[PDB]
Amino acid sequence: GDVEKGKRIFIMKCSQCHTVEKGGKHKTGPNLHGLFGRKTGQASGFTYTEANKNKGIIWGEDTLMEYLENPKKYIPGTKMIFVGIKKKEERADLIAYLKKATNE
Ligand code: HEC
Ligand SMILES: [Cl-]
Ligand SMILES: [Cl-]
Repeated sequence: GDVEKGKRIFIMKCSQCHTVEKGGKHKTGPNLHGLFGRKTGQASGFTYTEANKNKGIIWGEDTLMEYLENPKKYIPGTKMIFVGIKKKEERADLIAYLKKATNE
């Protein structure tokens, strides 16, 4: 995906509730640093729903592609009230940005 396009998508659609940098603050949603390769519900210091803790998947490109299309379909009962991104290329670009930004 296109990291530069994905950053803009993140800012427009996600930054209201999320940070990505190491040591970044929790907002309505958790800081996302270290997301890839981690089970759901594991950001340090954030209180998740039981639903997000129970999901028991590992975040990576494929599981994010699915989640971000329709969050409540993937994790029923989640407190992330976000409609989703319908277009696959936009999800891919966002996820490429996340893969970079949450790993530095
Ligand atoms: C507020 C209105 C949000 C917006 C907009 C987005 N997210 Fe979110 N997210 C939010 C909350 C409250 C939570 C916790 C959910 C719970 O049920 O406890 C989350 C969670 C995520 C997760 C899962 C994190 C984990 O399991 O550690 C991810 C991967 C995530 N959010 C990503 C994300 C992205 C990329 C967004 C823009 C497209 C986005 N969220 C919007 C709140 C909100
Ligand atoms: Cl709960
Ligand atoms: Cl991956």
